[PDB]
Amino acid sequence: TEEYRIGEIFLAATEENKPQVFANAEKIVEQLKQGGSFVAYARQYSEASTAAVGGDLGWIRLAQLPTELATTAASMGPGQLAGPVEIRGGFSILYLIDKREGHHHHHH
Repeated sequence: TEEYRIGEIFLAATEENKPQVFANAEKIVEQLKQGGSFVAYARQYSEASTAAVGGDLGWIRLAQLPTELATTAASMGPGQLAGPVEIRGGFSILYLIDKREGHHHHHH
């Protein structure tokens, strides 16, 4: 019943350019782990339509994510960064902003 508030920075890459784009993504992860604003980096680097909103995907269920990201998100601890994670069209960096669960809504 878990729902996840996830932030994402997506960098597109053809198979030929993947190693290079992975390098670019890793440098971003390094800056984020050292304190950089996820929103700022997402607005500057994300190639997904959510870039403008700081990469915030809002509250989502894991089935909404591609397998690679869903399985990564399932093991993440709150407030942590993950990636870069390879997906068919490139690489994604994830940020677990919030998390909630429970079979009953009136319990929050």
